[PDB]
Amino acid sequence: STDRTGNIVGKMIAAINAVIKDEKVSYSEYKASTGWLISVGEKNEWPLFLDVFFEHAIESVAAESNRGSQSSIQGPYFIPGAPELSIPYTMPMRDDESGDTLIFRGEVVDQEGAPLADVLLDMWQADAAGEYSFINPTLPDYLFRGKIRTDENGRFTLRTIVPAPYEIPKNGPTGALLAAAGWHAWRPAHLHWIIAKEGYESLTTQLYFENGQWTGSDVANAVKPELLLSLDKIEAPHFETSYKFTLGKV
Amino acid sequence: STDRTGNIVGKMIAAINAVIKDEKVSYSEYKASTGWLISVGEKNEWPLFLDVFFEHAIESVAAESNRGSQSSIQGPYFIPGAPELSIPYTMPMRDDESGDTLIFRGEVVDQEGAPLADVLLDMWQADAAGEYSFINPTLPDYLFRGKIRTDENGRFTLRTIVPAPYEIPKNGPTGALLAAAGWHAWRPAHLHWIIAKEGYESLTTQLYFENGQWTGSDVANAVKPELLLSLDKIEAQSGPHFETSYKFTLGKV
Ligand SMILES: O=C(NO)c1ccccc1
Ligand SMILES: O=C(NO)c1ccccc1
Ligand SMILES: [Fe+3]
Ligand SMILES: [Fe+3]
Ligand SMILES: [Mg+2]
Ligand SMILES: [Mg+2]
Ligand SMILES: [Mg+2]
Repeated sequence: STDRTGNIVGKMIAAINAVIKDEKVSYSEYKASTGWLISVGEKNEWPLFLDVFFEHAIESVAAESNRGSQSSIQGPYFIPGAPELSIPYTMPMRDDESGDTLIFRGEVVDQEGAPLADVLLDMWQADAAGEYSFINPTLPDYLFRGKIRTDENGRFTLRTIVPAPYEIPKNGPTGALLAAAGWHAWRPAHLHWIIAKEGYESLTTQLYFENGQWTGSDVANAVKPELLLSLDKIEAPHFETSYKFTLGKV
Repeated sequence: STDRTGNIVGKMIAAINAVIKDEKVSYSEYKASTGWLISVGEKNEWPLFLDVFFEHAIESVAAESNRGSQSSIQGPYFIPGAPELSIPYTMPMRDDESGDTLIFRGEVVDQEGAPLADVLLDMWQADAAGEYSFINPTLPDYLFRGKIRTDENGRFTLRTIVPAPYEIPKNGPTGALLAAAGWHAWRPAHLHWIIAKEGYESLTTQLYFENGQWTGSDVANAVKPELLLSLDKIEAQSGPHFETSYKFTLGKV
């Protein structure tokens, strides 16, 4: 512990000091950086900042041990206690909710490819303007957050709308850093999932949309090729898609 | 420039991510680190943390452009407004202040080695228990903080006490990290100085004591060999005391 903490923290501090020496970071830049770091804490952006820049690396080590299908970062906007939904499964939406309807057909199987029943899935997403409930408190509580279960056939059908890409807020320290550094502040459109069943290893993941704006260029670096969804446009239009998740036994 | 700040911050982030990958840093470690970072801000320890681990590197690049004598980090405990001391210059001390008496003979010269008169020097130090005024609010305000001036000969004599070495306090996040990484939290004993005169570049520096513990393992990595003082023990009326001499140089603007 003492040995390991020293090793990891020492290497990180050393690497930062090597860049300071290499780039000849100035006192003026140090003072600005001090003010900025203070502002991250004052604006409660530690989880946002860290999950943008570092969670993907943490998650990549964890993923080496994956026993089911492909995983991704959680990100900072999970909220516990999202509503248990009812058939026909519909994400919490307003009567006049903007956006293109999406019907998502899900399957959850084990390592043999056998369906898993009574799997719990938490899903959350941004609305068509790229806003999350609770995070934006002008949205109705629990908008676009819910829990559903699989069938005896390991299946569910879920109606929602296609989320918009998400921008790290420009009026915060993290957004200020991204602007200052000349880096785009966008995540591609995505659906978050936490998938659990007693006796199985849980799966935290994200799904994106093939050729979506920002999918090759995620600020959070959290996309993986296995996690791209293809959409069929259906006339009546709305979009339809499907995905199979895999859980590994404990 | 966006180019420059992106280059610097990009390199830092990549470097931290390489360490995460090589050391297999876990989600549990990431969450503990998140809570730790939050605590740094909640306890107002950003200047302390950064000044412990990073200011030496910043100061070392700054120092390559020095026009005068050797410089060092400022650290986070300077407080403006210290009293102008009166002759014979004596640092603000309590009537029963403990510790060994130190007589410090200073000189300030220009880059030709000629004396500089009316140089203003701000000096601060810890007491014989390793505590700073304001920082530890139970000490009298401006204890061991004072301003003096060089005379016509560029000289001054200052009476004080030998400061103790300092531990970064474990009761805060910076000290908690040092403790958790198995690293000593000590700075060797030192006198801090900000030295200024119109038409000259200011000098920030620290002076340490040759014989002192921690000069080879400063938690802050701010010791430089030009800044080590030698002490002479003087036995004379009544009690032994210590004397030391230093010559500072300022370079013109
Ligand atoms: O939506 C996200 N999922 O990762 C996200 C949002 C902000 C910062 C990091 C991640
Ligand atoms: O030198 C110091 N005296 O204030 C100092 C430097 C870095 C961190 C803590 C203290
Ligand atoms: Fe998200
Ligand atoms: Fe000090
Ligand atoms: Mg796992
Ligand atoms: Mg200079
Ligand atoms: Mg030089």
